[PDB]
Amino acid sequence: EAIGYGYQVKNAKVDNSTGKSLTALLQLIRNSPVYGPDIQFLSFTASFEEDDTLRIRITDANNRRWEIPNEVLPRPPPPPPTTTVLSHPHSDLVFTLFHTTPFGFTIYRKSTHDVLFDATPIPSNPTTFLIYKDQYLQLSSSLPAQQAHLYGLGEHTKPTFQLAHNQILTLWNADIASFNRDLNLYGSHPFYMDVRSSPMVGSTHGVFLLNSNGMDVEYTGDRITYKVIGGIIDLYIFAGRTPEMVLDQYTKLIGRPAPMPYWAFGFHQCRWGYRDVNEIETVVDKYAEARIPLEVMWTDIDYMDAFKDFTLDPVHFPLDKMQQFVTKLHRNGQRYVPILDPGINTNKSYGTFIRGMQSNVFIKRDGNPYLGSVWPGPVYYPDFLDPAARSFWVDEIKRFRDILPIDGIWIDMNEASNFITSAPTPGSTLDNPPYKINNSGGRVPINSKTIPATAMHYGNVTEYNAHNLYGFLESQATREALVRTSNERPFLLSRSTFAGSGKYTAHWTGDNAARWDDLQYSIPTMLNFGLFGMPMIGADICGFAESTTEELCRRWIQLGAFYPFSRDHSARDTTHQELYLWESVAASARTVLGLRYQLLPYYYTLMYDANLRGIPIARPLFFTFPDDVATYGISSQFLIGRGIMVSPVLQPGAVSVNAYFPRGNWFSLFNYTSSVSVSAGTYVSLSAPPDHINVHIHEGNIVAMQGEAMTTQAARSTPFHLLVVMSDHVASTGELFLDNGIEMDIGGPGGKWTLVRFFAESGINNLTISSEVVNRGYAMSQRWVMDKITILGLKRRVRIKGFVVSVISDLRQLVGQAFKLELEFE
Ligand SMILES: C[C@H]1O[C@H](O[C@H]2[C@H](O)[C@@H](O)[C@@H](O[C@H]3[C@H](O)[C@@H](O)[C@@H](O)O[C@@H]3CO)O[C@@H]2CO)[C@H](O)[C@@H](O)[C@@H]1N[C@H]1C=C(CO)[C@@H](O)[C@H](O)[C@H]1O
Ligand SMILES: *[C@@H]1O[C@H](CO)[C@@H](O[C@@H]2O[C@H](CO)[C@@H](O)[C@H](O)[C@H]2NC(C)=O)[C@H](O[C@@H]2O[C@@H](C)[C@@H](O)[C@@H](O)[C@@H]2O)[C@H]1NC(C)=O
Ligand SMILES: *[C@@H]1O[C@H](CO)[C@@H](O[C@@H]2O[C@H](CO)[C@@H](O)[C@H](O)[C@H]2NC(C)=O)[C@H](O)[C@H]1NC(C)=O
Ligand SMILES: *[C@@H]1O[C@H](CO)[C@@H](O)[C@H](O)[C@H]1NC(C)=O
Repeated sequence: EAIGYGYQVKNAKVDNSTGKSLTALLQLIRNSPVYGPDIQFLSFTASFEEDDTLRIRITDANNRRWEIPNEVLPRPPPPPPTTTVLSHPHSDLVFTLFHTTPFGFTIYRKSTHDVLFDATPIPSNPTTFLIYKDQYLQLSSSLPAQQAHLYGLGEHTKPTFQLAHNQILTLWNADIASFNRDLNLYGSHPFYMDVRSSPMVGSTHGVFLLNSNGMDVEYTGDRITYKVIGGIIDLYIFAGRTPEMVLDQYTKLIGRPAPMPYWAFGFHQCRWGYRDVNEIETVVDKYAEARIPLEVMWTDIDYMDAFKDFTLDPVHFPLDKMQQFVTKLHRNGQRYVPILDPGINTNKSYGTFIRGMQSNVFIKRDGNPYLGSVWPGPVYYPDFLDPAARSFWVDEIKRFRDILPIDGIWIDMNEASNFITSAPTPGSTLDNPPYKINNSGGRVPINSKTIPATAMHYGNVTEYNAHNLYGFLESQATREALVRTSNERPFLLSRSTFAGSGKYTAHWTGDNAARWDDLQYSIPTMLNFGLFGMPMIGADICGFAESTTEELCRRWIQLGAFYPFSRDHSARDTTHQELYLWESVAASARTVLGLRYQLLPYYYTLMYDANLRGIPIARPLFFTFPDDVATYGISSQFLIGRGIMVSPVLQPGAVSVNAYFPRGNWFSLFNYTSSVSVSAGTYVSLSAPPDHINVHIHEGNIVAMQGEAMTTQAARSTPFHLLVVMSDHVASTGELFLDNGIEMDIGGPGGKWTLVRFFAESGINNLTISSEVVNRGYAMSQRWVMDKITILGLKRRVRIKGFVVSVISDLRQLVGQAFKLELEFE
């Protein structure tokens, strides 16, 4: 039998007397036994959510099906031959329903007529049909192969940021190490961005399937096809047309990136295997002796009593010593983050288990708590869809925090990971689904090393449907526990994620390896998590698995000092890799962490921008240069903010790197006299000695920096130095957001914050540098001072009333007081 026969339009109508939506009823042409029962009648709606977002929702006309609950991911409710067209005068997107047999639909741009999503079937080829079976949804669009450049569909390790043609991407959260290319990893993000090189260069849109079920997405260059094993089609198309606008639109739907406290941009140290409190104190002390900044010390599962959450090893990490350790960190302006796993050990004398049982908080299967295996041995898993389990989790965190202060939490193993695979329930098509997704690259059963699909959650929800939400739900509950126990802005790092997780948590790339490949893989993954609305992202510096080398670690701290989340972490069976252990690594770390710390106000401003509009901190070159098609395929360079580009060495033995430079003039942030100037964008062979990484700022940008220091608190008390990079063709601008670094509501109505905008423009004989300030009172009360301005990008010197560098020193200006400074040429 054929896979399916598709659907015909039975009726369709655009609702008059309203900002139009379109409603249609589809009927199945013919049943097929392949992949299980076809849904006979579908309700099909297309509607505009905003002018820039089109929503296409396809459900069973006669029965409710699983959808991600509104409480989990709040969003506007669904709307209340021949073609049927839907358009709005203030929308660029035009929707068309084609009454062919089988039927089709397209979305195109009113302005350019470019077709963005084309689900018109090829009548002879059922692989192109919409097929809608209880456990097999198939939706396919053709694509213009050479002109469509796609990014996203995480989480997967790949050597390229742009998706390669001819691959299958599987979304099924799994405890599979990120050192493995291609395989489905810890998170599922069914979003892609499509940048078109033609007809209008840089025209971008986004496509999101809001569905938490397992799926395979097959991309062959001229087509992309979703093959989803449950749920509904609830497809959102975001009009763009710039890549930035796409992410603003996408995060408006899934949630804005959470704000992060200023200290989370400091350097973090962790290792699986630290043996006792004396060892972690020694590591903190050695960082200080090496003069390498260290902001946060982390403890992995070693700190627990026999790997049990909410306990301390009474021999190796005794409470009195841990309390002294944390008090000392805090006296020195440092912070402490411990790990938590979701599985609760089943020991009848363990207080956490006793309380979990009393509140009936655990996931069940066959009516009994589901017994998994993780680090402490036998565990039950809290059901984070159950309000009682969330209350339990809040209470356990409160109890532990009351005994040992903490500054944030790292939540791991929350796919959920299970070290055993349970036998499938006989006869269940959930544990034995008719279509097998490409789990682990080998069509491995979905229950492998996780909680079985037939396990049940609050509201009679199956693990089959809710699996991909577990990590996301635990992050919501964990952030709530932190907010309920401290008035500071919280900090959370989570392994497993789903679309929307960025509203609650940071992420890291997971179990990478100390390999040169993985050093490079960290860049596409960092860029992808920006697109996923999770801009606080990084990889374990020097590599988690396998022993690192001096050279790899030196090149990795050079790159990793620029990740939004910068942490050295390592597995227990490997050589130690704290940055002070090799002199060449330590010397490089001091240099690059020095620059990162000077850039703290800039990272923090970019965090504020990400929370406001979804724009990532670490971004692809084509976010700033979308009209430059040469940037679309770059995977080994990235921007921090608009105009700073990092071009790392990624090969052993190299003392140069061939790096792409977009049109214009670029200046090294490590030596302002070193510059690159290109006309048409091109590759430049940058010198990159063992102790150096290339980081350049482009003309047209102004960045406010503060001084180096050993802690971010100390850094905030230093003077500001403004770096102004002039351009011959456009005025230069920049922005600085300031608050106390820890307010719950960032930029809220309380007004405990200031936003400064900087401007600079050259006349024929003068130069004006100025600022404009919103809420001057607050920055004034914080005493922030701008004592220097450096001006790059001109070929003549300026003073107060080849390229040269002009420095205006001794200013003593309050950052809170708007200024206008007039300079003259020499
Ligand atoms: C520590 C890590 O352990 C577990 O994962 C490891 C597997 O047990 C190993 O067998 C090995 O599996 C890889 C095979 O060697 C390779 O041939 C290929 O099949 O890929 C396999 C990996 O999928 O390596 C795995 C990763 O080291 C466990 O599943 C994983 O969750 C553990 N990592 C977390 C645990 C801790 C300790 O609390 C944290 O330090 C880490 O940051 C966590 O991510
Ligand atoms: C549940 O937790 C108990 C408290 O730690 C465990 O019993 C204790 O195990 C210690 C470490 O293995 C051992 O030194 C203690 O003498 C003993 N304490 C008590 C109060 O019995 C218990 O461990 C299991 O049961 C004991 C009797 C021994 O046979 C251990 O070897 C067992 O692992 C924990 N139960 C389970 C299922 O782990
Ligand atoms: C800096 O120079 C610019 C010109 O490059 C000045 O702008 C001109 O000012 C004169 C009066 O002094 C006007 O008649 C011209 O029409 C202006 N030109 C433009 C383009 O607007 C500017 O005033 C100077 N700034 C200062 C404070 O000296
Ligand atoms: C900075 O760059 C210039 C130009 O190559 C060079 O002469 C100088 O020695 C460099 N070193 C410093 C001072 O950082």
